[PDB]
Amino acid sequence: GSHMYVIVVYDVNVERVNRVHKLLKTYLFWRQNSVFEGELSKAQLYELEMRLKRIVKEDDSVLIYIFPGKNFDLHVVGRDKSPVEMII
Amino acid sequence: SHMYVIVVYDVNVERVNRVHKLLKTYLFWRQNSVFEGELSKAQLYELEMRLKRIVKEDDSVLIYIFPGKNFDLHVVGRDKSPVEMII
Repeated sequence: GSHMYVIVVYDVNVERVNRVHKLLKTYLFWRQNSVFEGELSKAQLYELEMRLKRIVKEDDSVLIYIFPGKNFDLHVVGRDKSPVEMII
Repeated sequence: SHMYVIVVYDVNVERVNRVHKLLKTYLFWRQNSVFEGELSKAQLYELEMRLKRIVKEDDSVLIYIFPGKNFDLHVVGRDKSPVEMII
């Protein structure tokens, strides 16, 4: 299967925040506050988008950035909630 | 020497206007708290330094640095950026 990398930023109303967050945790890695990322197949990306589309209503927003692969660096300014691992 | 960046901020309302105004000088506001655009490394280092002197107290700015603009964006829900006529 052809594979992509995605970065998802959502902006949804507070009544819907738990349904969007639980749905995104099934497919993707929780980075921080409202940002999810990870590898997805194309059937899985279309399934996530369809299930997101049935949740979002009424000026809710989900940004899905679709990449051919994981060729990036991430730098965090401020609080990094992601735990630090020991690399020898 | 040149990169594409995607910036997502999570800042308290006391400092939010200062983070938004600074990111608007360097980058394009996509929508809600996401900025993106091209930057040189001198500009990315300067933006990050000025961001570091603003954030306090569990404020967070995610800066994703890419070698170029090789991606698509799909939006679910409200698209704030207007759609243009391409003929």
